[PDB]
Amino acid sequence: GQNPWATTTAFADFMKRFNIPQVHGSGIFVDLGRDTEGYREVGGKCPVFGKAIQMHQPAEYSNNFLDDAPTSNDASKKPLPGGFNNPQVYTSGQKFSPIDDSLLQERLGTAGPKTAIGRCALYAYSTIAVNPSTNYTSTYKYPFVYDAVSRKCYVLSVSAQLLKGEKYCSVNGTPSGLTWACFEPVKEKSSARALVYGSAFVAEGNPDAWQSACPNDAVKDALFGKWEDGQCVPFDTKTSVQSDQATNKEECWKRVFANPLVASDAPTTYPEAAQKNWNDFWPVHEQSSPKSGGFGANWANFYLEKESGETICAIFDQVPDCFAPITGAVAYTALGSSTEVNLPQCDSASFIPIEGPCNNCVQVVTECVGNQFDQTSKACCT
Ligand SMILES: *[C@@H]1O[C@H](CO)[C@@H](O)[C@H](O)[C@H]1NC(C)=O
Repeated sequence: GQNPWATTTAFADFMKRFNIPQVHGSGIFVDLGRDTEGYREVGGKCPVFGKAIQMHQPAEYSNNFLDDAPTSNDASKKPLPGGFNNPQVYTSGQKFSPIDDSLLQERLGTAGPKTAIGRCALYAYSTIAVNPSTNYTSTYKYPFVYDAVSRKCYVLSVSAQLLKGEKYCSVNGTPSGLTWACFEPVKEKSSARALVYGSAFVAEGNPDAWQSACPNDAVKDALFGKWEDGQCVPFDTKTSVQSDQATNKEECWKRVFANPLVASDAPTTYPEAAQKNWNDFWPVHEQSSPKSGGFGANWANFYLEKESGETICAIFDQVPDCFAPITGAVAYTALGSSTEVNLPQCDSASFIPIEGPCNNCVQVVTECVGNQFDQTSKACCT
C-alpha cells in the first residue's frame, strides 16, 4: 500500500506545494535569507498571503507601513513619520511606488507576467535600488507588497521586518525620543485591503510559478499527515510543537504564522548596539545572521478533537507527505491565505483502494468515492 500522494502527477504536484523548505527556502515570519553588498536581503520564493508589518507609532501618526518612507530626517520628530514604501519619483515625476496593476501590465508588455503577484515581484526585481546611506545605486533587491483590493503594487525600500526592545525603538511613544517606532510582522484579514508580502525573488525564473508551486491556500476538509503503515496519519497533539485550543480556524491561521518556532531569519541574539539611524532601511548582514532556510514549525492542523469537544490548532514542524481527508478540518501554513481550496479530485473508476493493517479489529482504508479522497476506519474481524 503506497502513498497515493506520489501516485499521480496531480496529487504529487499538490503535495509538493507544502514542502516549504524546498519551495520557499527562506524565513517566513521574518525573511532575510539573502545577503548582498553587506546587507540582509528578503529571499523566499513564495508569496506570503496576509503578511503585514504592524507598526507602533504614537496615536497621532499614520502608523501605516505602506506609507512613503522618509527621504530626509527631521531631528525634531521622534519617532520619524513614514512607512516602508519606496518614495523615489521617476525623472518624469511619477512615483516609483505604489503603482496600479493596470499600469504595470502596460509597462511590462505583451509578454509580461500573467498574475498580479508575478508583475509586482518582477517590478520589484527590476527596480534599481539605491543605498539609503551612501545614496549610490546598488544591486540589492527590494521586497514588495501587492494589495488585491486596491489592485496596487508596492515596492518597499525598507526591508526590515522586525524591530523590538526599548533600547532600540518606541511603542506608542514610550520610551520617548527614539528615532524608530517598533514593529513586527503579523497576519491580517481585513475587508479594506488584502496584502501579499514577498521577496523580489518570487519573480526569478517564472514570476507566475507561485500559483502552481506554492502553498497559497488553506486546504478544506483535510489534515496534513505522514504516510505510515498504509494510512495517512495526521499530525496532532502527539507529534506537534504546540496544540492549544483555538476559538476558530482563522485564529489558528494567524497563530501558525506568529508562533515562536516558525521558520524565521530574525537574529535570536541581541548584540549590545547603538540606536539605528533614521535611514537604516536594510538590516546589516553579520557572519552570525541566521538563515532558517524555511525549516521550522510552519504547518498547522485545525480540527475538532473527537475526544474532548475542543477545536485544536496543532502546529508542527515536519514536512507532511499526505492528506487525511476529514470533514470540517482545515490545513493551514504560515505562507498561505485563509481562503480554502479542495483536495484534488480523485478518479473513482481507476483509483485502487489501499488497506492499512488490522489493529484490534479496525483497519484504515483510503479510497475514491464520488471522485473524492476518503479515509475511513473499517471493521476487519468478520
Ligand atoms: C543623498 O542625496 C540627497 C539628495 O536627494 C542629499 O540630500 C543627501 O545629503 C545625500 N546623502 C548623503 C550623500 O549623505
